[PDB]
Amino acid sequence: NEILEKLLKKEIKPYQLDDLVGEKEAIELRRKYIEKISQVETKHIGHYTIDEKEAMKKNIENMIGAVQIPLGFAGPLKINGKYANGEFYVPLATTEGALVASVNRGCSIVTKCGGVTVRVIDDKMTRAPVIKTESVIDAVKLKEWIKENFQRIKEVAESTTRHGKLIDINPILIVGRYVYPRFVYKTGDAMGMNMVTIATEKACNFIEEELKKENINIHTVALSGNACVDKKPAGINLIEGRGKSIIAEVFLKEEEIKKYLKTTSKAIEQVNMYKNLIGSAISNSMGFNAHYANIIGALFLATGQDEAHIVEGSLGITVAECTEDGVYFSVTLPDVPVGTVGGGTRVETQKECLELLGCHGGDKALKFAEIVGATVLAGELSLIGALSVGHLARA
Amino acid sequence: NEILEKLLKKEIKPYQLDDLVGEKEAIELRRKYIEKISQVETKHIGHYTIDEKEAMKKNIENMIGAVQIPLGFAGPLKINGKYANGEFYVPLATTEGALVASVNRGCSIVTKCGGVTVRVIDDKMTRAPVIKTESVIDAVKLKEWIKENFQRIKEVAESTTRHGKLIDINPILIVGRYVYPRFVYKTGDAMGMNMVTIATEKACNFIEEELKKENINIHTVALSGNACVDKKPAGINLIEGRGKSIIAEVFLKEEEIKKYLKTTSKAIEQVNMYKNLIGSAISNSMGFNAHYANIIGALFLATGQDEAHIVEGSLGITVAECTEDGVYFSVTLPDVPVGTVGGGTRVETQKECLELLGCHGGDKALKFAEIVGATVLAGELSLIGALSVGHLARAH
Amino acid sequence: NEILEKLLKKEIKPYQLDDLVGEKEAIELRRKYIEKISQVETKHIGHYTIDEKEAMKKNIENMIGAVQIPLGFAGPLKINGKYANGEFYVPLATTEGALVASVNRGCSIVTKCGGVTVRVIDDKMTRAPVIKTESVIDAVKLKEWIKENFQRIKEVAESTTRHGKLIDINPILIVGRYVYPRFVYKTGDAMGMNMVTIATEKACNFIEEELKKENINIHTVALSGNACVDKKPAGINLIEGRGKSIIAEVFLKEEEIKKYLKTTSKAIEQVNMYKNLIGSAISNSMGFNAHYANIIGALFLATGQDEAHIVEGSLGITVAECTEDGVYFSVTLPDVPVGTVGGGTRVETQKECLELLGCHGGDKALKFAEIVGATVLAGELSLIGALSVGHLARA
Amino acid sequence: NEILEKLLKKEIKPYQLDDLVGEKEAIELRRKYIEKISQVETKHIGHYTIDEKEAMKKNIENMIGAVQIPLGFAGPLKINGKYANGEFYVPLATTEGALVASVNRGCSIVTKCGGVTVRVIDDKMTRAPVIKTESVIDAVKLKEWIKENFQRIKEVAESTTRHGKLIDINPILIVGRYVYPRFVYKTGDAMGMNMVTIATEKACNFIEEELKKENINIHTVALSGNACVDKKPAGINLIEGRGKSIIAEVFLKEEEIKKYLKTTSKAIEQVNMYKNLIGSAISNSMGFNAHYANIIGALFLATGQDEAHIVEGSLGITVAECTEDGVYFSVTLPDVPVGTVGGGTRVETQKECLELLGCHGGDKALKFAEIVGATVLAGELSLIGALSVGHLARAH
Ligand SMILES: [Cl-]
Ligand SMILES: [Cl-]
Ligand code: NA
Ligand code: NA
Repeated sequence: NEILEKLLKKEIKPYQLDDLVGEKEAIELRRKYIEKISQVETKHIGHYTIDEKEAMKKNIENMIGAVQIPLGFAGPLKINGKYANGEFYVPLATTEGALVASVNRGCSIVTKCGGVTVRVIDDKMTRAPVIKTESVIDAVKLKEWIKENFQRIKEVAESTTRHGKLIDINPILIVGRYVYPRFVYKTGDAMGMNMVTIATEKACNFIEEELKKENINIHTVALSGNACVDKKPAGINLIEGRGKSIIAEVFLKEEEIKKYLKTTSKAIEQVNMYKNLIGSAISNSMGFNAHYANIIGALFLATGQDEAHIVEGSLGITVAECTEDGVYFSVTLPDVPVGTVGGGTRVETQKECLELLGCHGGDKALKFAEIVGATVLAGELSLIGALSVGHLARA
Repeated sequence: NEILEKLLKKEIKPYQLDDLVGEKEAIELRRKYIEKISQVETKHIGHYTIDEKEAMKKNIENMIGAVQIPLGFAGPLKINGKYANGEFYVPLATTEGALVASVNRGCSIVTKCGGVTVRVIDDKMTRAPVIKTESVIDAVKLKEWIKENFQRIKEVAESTTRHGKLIDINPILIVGRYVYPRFVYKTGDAMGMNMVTIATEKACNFIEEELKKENINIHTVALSGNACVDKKPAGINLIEGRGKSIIAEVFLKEEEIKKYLKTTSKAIEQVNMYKNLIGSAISNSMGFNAHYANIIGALFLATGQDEAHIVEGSLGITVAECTEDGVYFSVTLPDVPVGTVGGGTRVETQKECLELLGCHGGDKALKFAEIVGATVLAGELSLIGALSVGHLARAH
Repeated sequence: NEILEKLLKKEIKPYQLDDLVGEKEAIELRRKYIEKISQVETKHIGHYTIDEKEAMKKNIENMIGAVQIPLGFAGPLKINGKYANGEFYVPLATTEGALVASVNRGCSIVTKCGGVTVRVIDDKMTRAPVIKTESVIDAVKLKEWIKENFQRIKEVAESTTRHGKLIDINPILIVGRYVYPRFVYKTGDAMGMNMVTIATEKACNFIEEELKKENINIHTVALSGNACVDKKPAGINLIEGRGKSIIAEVFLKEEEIKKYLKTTSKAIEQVNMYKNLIGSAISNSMGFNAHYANIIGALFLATGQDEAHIVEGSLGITVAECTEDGVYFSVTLPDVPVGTVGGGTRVETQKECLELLGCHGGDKALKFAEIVGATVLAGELSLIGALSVGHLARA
Repeated sequence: NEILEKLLKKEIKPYQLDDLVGEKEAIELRRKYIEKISQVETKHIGHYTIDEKEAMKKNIENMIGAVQIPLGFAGPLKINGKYANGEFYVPLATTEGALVASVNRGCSIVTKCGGVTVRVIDDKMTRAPVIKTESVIDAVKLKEWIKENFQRIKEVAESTTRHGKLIDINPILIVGRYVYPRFVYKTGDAMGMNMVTIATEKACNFIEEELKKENINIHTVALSGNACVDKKPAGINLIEGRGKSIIAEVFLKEEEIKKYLKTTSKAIEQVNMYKNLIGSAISNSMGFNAHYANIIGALFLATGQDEAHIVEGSLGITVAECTEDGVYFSVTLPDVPVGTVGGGTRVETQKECLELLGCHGGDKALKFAEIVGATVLAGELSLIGALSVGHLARAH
């Protein structure tokens, strides 16, 4: 209590508290400190089961408790992938009512029609520093030096990690006398944020020194020059991709569309065109889709992905096309940063959710990516199919 | 146990369980079922203190338990707003290490430099159906009729809601023979997703019948025509706004920048230009900022906003400018859908987090928006200031 | 010749030359001055017929001659518009081979199938200053003051012209403490650039003074704050429109598609979807079309529109849809700044081209807009139809 | 005269005339025809000095005469480039009054402050077909085969041209089962439109046949899949570049800014930020500049570039920054398709304008690009400086 009063008088700050007291009671002191300031008592945030010692060290600061997100599932979901095969029951954490049911309805239709074909198109994590040079003349020299000494930069970056591998520096953007080199890494099963920052920092320190020997002065202004692009919607991510780039598709027969979706293939194609394609074009949107962010969001929260990367997962294009025997229906997500180790996957509830998919640990990120894509297709098909019903009726 | 076997044999579906057995036990049964399919045991997801019966009816389906997100706070954060005044301790739920510490550092620097000036610029929620007409001739007629009969459409829309007010139908986009009317509503303290869908649907039925009397056949293809725009990044939202449009500002003197941020106003201006402005411009990004999505995400999860709306909050522009007396630093977030009742705010842990802000219930959505903007500035200032420190050092 | 030597020694500059000598010989002196510097003789740029006295005063500075652009035509083009009715032969000036022939082929198909239905959706010209305020608090006051005193601002702006009319100030954008008010004008038949700058300048001087009386200090940084948006591709123009917003459409029967286009309606829809819709989405394009800029460009050069406004005319969306009896095919151009008086319409060759359309002078801009839209449809249909042939064959 | 009547009766079409009569008289005949349909007489369009026979074969169809665009110049313009060195007088064809005067003012200010530093950053032309495959499985196979067999595709592509070199196929975009390979060519001094279409078509025929041997069926839907991107504004062009990518720079001392621009370096930086950067950001524009399209347009018309490529040249970013010794000012144009042979450069008046620059013919496209960038900077500097003058005055 004397500590609590020193917190109120601000002789001691909440951040330094963990060294004066145990970490378990550190959470209670912080929880009661902010309760007294706000004049409100809490019952729920203080009741959790995750490991507070490890959470403080890797996942959060100034911990006062935990929030609880309702967890449901959608399934069964038959997937025909390179890494995911069989039927999956997918966990989904959300506070939006009807979202899990919409995906679950999509999973059932897809599974009864043979499952989703899905493939990972690309797999990379990127970091794009901004480097200042004295003039455009140096910016050109800097760019051409990078491209011709890539193997040297690759050894320097890779000496910082047992798990990362630098595969490219492309594109290299120049605006005036500023250079934005997009370092491209393989990250194994980690999402790779921390690894690509450390590998790129050493790479940039090395470039700066090597160029200084050639009488060219540069310096990195910031390791993230907003050309990565990280946690913002960007054309560079839509085009070049980031994280996992995933495509999932199904072919449905006309009789399956009538039986399970209660509609027709031309209606589905019309809805997709008027809404997902034309509607996104005229409002200058980067999401030519209906529901990716919602499905990405629910699956990311359950499995401990970075919540801000829902921004990146909202990019993409749904294609629905009439075929002779029914529809072709596909989702394309060029920008899905996921991982099955590190980050939030270590928090206990999220670990269990990955275990229910068989996707926690090493050699599982590509499997998890394929599940992500199949789940998005299932849910995008459910939503687009339900809209085509109302479309048919009203017409 | 007999039922567990009937689930494995697929005699009964998981969705039908809540009525045969208690909803409390429905959750445990379908968790045993997912455990037996994946052949793995769980220990943590089964712990939940939240009310499962109402969560099943309003927030989730096929519930098996709960995910737990670590919850911290950042503060103190002094805010000079129209609705938020005083020092706030902002709760933040995240799994990303160091994020809360970065915002917590920003809150303290700003607080002892006088607090954050914040204003809500706009407050509205939108729904934009796709309407098919026979031809551009009818599409033009439709647009003009909407503009002419707006008051009547307004009364039909408002008859479905006690809090919703239809204030505009603008812009009204036409592509070929397709019409995308952007209905603009006031929603009170709700985020407004469900209110604007019910109000817009009856309005569209009324437009369709009134036009049929003039022998003009239209029909709504979908109540969401992707011109809203909802849960996607779009120029219409960046320009016209959606949800709350928030702006936060601070003026810092050169002596405060040196003492608290360990840098100068020139370096902060330089970082912001090269990274937030030029960097976003050349990569064709709509987020001319460093950290909005990260901060929005942590606050949205803690307070029960919709997770997919982090997409909308990642839009915006950070401005940092050298002034005679220091630096001017501001964030602009034109597209922040928040609510203090309904949706996920009902979930107990998230409700308590709104209570810690004094932002649960009616007449508090604008207070909450001002807190959101002040927190984003605090963290955006922390990050940019930390980058300008490295910037100066490497220059020397 | 003594003047020529003073030009070489730079005692006198080319700009001040018109007061020392006649304007006719001013052009010859400038032409020979730059010839001597470059050590090349010219024969063509010096042979023209346009009025040099008026061109110097309204269209060009430092004139040395004229460039000649080949002029052809496309037709007949039957148009079913509110202002354009009947068959038109459209002049087109270009240096690209096959462009006029592609449009001419489209005009013939369309005319044999009943002509193009076209309508002007909107008609406005805009100017968006950037105004600096001391703080966001003032920026809000500034915005709310503008909206509540619009009638006062409208009288002030309109006192500068007999032809402009201020119809709106919307949207009003605020970034931090900077305010971007989009002034919206009717301009009659002029494109309106010069009128909206003069009307807006007086409007801003008045706002600045009125706000100063209320103890709020603002000042306009620039009358064009890049939110207009003028001569750049922008979502605000795509969504809110600028200049003329035009939509043209045709319905074609299946037998007409086979007979005149040598293809089918599903092929046309497939080409449009894969190329104009999906291809533009994945490359993050604002032109969901094939050929607008080319057709806009050829028609603008012939009739004296501002060449940089081809940027704005490249925006838009082509929709091609299977119907029970054939196709629906439409073009949407939300951003087409044109005029039938002022600007370049006064240069003699361009005046004649507008006369061939019956579109020079007052009360003709909307007629000309409808012709622009019908011409773009004709050419977009020709190009998309020719691609669907190769598509059918290769499949 | 008898033929004139057969045109009015539609017995013969205008296109068939060039073979029955001389092409010189074909032009006069079909002008009489358009005159008689519109019931109006023309006097000016019938004057042309250009070679009509070759223009009819390479530049135009259904020719009736010529349009005349007023031609001026701006100079002197001192350029410090890799390929352009010395003082240039830049010809500019326009109907917009005051534009040439604005650039002419910029050229003189820069010239006596030391000239424009300019560099060509990149030089390539692109064509991106749409290829349909049966499924994403085959689309992945197709992408990997292209990457694996690039050298063979390169030899097939280069067999169609003496100047074209295929240097890359990147990026290779996949949407569903559709594949958009961006072929990247060197084109010498041509703009490359026609060369990259012929080379890419044979390359695609070769890919299609080689995949058929492995029992994988693909087919090119169109040689231009709108991912090129050609004559539209697109992020892929802003990011990866197309045509010439040009950057021009000047450093100006505070004393030169005061004396020649009548302003200060702070005001220039402020205008550029509020207008070119923030203004373009909030309106979702891809042109973070004031005047590129205007200057590009006048130069493109004078020198015979494609008018529709003004769309591509309007992209880019202007940077103005306070330096210890004055201001740094630069323009970046990542997407400028130019050529010095072929296309419209052949037209006589435009050829003479290239000659006035010493840029007609082979080994001069890079010189011409450097001149383009220096002219855009000169005019962009003139405009922004003129806006900063008004800025300072109204502030006082
Ligand atoms: Cl060099
Ligand atoms: Cl106030
Ligand atoms: Na409740
Ligand atoms: Na020739």
